[PDB]
Amino acid sequence: NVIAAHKGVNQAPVPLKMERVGPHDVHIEMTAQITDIEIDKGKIYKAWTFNGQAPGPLVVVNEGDTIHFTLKNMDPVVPHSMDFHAVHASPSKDFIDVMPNKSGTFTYPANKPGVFMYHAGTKPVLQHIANGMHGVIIVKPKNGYPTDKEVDREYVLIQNEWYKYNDMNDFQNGVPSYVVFSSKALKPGDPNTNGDTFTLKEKPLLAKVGEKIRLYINNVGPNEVSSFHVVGTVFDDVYLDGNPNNHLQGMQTVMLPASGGAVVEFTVTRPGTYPIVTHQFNHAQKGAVAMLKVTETGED
Amino acid sequence: NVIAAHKGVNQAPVPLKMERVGPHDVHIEMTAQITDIEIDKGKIYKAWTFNGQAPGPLVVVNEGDTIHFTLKNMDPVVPHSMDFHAVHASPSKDFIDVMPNKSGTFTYPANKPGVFMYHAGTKPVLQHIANGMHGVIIVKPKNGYPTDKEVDREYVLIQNEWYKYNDMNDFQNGVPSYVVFSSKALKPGDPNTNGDTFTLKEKPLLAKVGEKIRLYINNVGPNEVSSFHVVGTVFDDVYLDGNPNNHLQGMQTVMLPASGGAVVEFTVTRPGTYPIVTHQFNHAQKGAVAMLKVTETGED
Amino acid sequence: NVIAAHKGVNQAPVPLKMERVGPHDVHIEMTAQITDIEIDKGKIYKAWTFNGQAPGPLVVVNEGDTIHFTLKNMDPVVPHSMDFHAVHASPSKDFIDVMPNKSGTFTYPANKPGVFMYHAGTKPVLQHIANGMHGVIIVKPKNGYPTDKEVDREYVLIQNEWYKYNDMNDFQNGVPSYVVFSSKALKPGDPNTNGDTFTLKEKPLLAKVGEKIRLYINNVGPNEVSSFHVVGTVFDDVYLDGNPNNHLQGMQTVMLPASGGAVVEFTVTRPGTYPIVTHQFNHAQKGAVAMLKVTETGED
Ligand SMILES: O=N[O-]
Ligand SMILES: O=N[O-]
Ligand SMILES: O=N[O-]
Ligand SMILES: [Cu+2]
Ligand SMILES: [Cu+2]
Ligand SMILES: [Cu+2]
Ligand SMILES: [Cu+2]
Ligand SMILES: [Cu+2]
Ligand SMILES: [Cu+2]
Ligand SMILES: [Cu+2]
Ligand SMILES: [Cu+2]
Ligand SMILES: [Cu+2]
Repeated sequence: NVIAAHKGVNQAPVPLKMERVGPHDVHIEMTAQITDIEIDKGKIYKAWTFNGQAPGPLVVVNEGDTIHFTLKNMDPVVPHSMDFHAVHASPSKDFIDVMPNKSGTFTYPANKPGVFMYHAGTKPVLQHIANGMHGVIIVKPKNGYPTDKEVDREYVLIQNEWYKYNDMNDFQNGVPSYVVFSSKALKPGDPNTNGDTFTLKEKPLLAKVGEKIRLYINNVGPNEVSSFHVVGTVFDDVYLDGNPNNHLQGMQTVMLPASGGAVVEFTVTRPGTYPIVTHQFNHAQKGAVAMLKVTETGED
Repeated sequence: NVIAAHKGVNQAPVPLKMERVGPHDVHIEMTAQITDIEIDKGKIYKAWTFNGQAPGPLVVVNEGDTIHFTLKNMDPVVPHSMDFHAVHASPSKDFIDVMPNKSGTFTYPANKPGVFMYHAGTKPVLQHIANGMHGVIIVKPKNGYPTDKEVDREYVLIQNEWYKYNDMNDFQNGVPSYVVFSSKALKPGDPNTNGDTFTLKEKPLLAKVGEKIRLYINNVGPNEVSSFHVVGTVFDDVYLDGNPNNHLQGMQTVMLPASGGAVVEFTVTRPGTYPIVTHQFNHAQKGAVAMLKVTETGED
Repeated sequence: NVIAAHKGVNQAPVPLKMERVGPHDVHIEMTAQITDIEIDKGKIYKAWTFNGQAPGPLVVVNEGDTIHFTLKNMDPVVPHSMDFHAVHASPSKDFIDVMPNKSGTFTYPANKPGVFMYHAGTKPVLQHIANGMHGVIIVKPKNGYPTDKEVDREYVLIQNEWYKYNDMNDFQNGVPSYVVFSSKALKPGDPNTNGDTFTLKEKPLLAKVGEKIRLYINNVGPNEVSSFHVVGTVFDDVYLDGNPNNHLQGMQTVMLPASGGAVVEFTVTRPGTYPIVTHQFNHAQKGAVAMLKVTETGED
């Protein structure tokens, strides 16, 4: 199922290019590209990606920012596109395909705070998402979250599935072969990883005893819902889709639809390693367990 | 799997009969009947229906109305029944079977506002729902919704699945063959369609640039949950199950359980065509994409 | 898939041992043990259990209680452990394995009110949960629920799945063979049952006409989400995860993630039998229907 023009193609990852161009305007450039990713040990997936990552690179903007987004398509044969769930846009004008070896620029506002999925909008969308063209954009609320002052440390986690390679029958009728977490960096020194079964087990996220941790999370699917849970704690506060108004307290587990996001906050009271799972345990067994290592210093 | 007495049977659809009989009392009559529906192009399903539609015809009542419901059973051999999720009733007295060629009348109050599933209660209920005996009843809140004055246009959407014809093994162990949206008319001129893979793509719902749209939605299943999302917008306000108290804001995607409902509202800011999906993309690929065409005038 | 050391093993159920040892401290002792349970008529599952029940015995504590938990492992060969979702603990110190024929004691606080899953934490956790090592701990809120004074009668229900016996491939890739409810006693005279397809149909929970019923519910999975619904009523009030702050009203159906809990309350207005389902009807057909028998006296 590897089309002829993708055989042997492995386009090196490139950094996200993003810069502020006004008090409420930002530029973002990504590149659709075909990149080999090791999704499980010994298992390479020649992913359809933004910038050579799957999920793609994290985007963070402020509520009220207009995004002037450029997609460069490095794929030699397949068109690609971008749909940000954060934005108000005309899908048939603003989320349209960019042909191989071309670029397109689209402009649209991010009016709403939260933790939004982004993904390719090219038909069949299932094929583009399943092959790796998904990611998260965070829109920071102008008025913050009411618990901001309580948070000591924060990370981003994303859940996705992987199927048999570029197999539309499997994508629409089969169980996922792997379900995985990745983490995308918010600040210098944070890990930045791809959706695989092992990295966040072997290189756990780090925290310090007694801290309140915030996670910005999204389940990008393509197909499954997520029962998000941190072992050994309870979520003090949850904001559904990251909108400050959608405020729950004391949740053991947060139900995320496909493309669903949340801001979750919890306290780690003792040193140790804390697993992070989807509690749909078939998916956890197939890769969807990350680890948080809590030490007396917060360093390894 | 087409029982002998249903071979060749295709009972013409009939309109819903409903009339108000007091300030807080309504009469409703439906007919259980066997009707061929084209669920995908070239694919006829000899559905078990209310009134020859699947999902069945929309019912709208006011909070506090008592419903005097009559079911006429036109099926030559299978008993059928009605369960409205809106009502407080004794299931073993009020949701009981009506035999072939008979009628039954049942009375019960709709005390609670919202967007409720209805379906046959005859065992096996899975068989009756999967074969098409599902629908929505809307109960309008006595005090409205706090965002009523902001809404410019409204429609009803229903999600359902279709399986291999009358195949209980597939119904309980197989993936859906199709997942579909339909729209049921609230006002004269609104579309009224059945659950199929194509009608709401080829004949999109219509709206005008700048409008706030309300959708009354329910995922009737039988089996799947729904990750309901409108491309190119964000839900300004969501009322879970259509109860005004269950008020979320700024949701990208609304998680609906099987039988779950919602009132969702969103703004369309630019001309274009806006897909409406379940973001469980295996289901979207198998039919569950509707379209909203937004024009400068709101007409086609 | 019955390991040699479990052949012929059927360890008799034993009562939960629990006692208060201070105003905010309790002792609890359980025993990991291998016990034959009839999950469907004629179908024995040699379950991995706490105390010979699956789901395990109900635990009820007060918000702010510290639990001094002892696990005795009667399994001749497999290690087992305990993870309470109620507690703040170090998973790698406090949820660790107890070897065959050994005991371990762990201490941790239940700081948060609600209806929490508990289960074994031994890897693979999917295997331990699927084989029966799941249950519920209720933590009573110090300030109650705002609707406490309206409730006439209460019960606990738990949803779980059963798969092919000890079959890891089926656990992670197959549909459940059975999906079931059980009820765990809160007060003397309440039923106390295991997850099976039939007991709560043949011996329904009892209530009286006009009562407001509270159910403490949790869907322990391992793998499925639940669309929890009581036929013939609407939930007056719902508290997600049993936290009083997470308060919804007038819900027809409550979406529970895997491990998700709730307190749900509803009124039964007429005599009759009221089914209780997950509205994912493939699961209901495979066992997940319980009954509530409502009589003029509340007795049978
Ligand atoms: O609570 N994680 O199994
Ligand atoms: O956001 N619809 O893929
Ligand atoms: O509403 N139970 O089918
Ligand atoms: Cu610009
Ligand atoms: Cu793509
Ligand atoms: Cu999307
Ligand atoms: Cu009448
Ligand atoms: Cu029927
Ligand atoms: Cu129902
Ligand atoms: Cu002690
Ligand atoms: Cu165990
Ligand atoms: Cu758990």
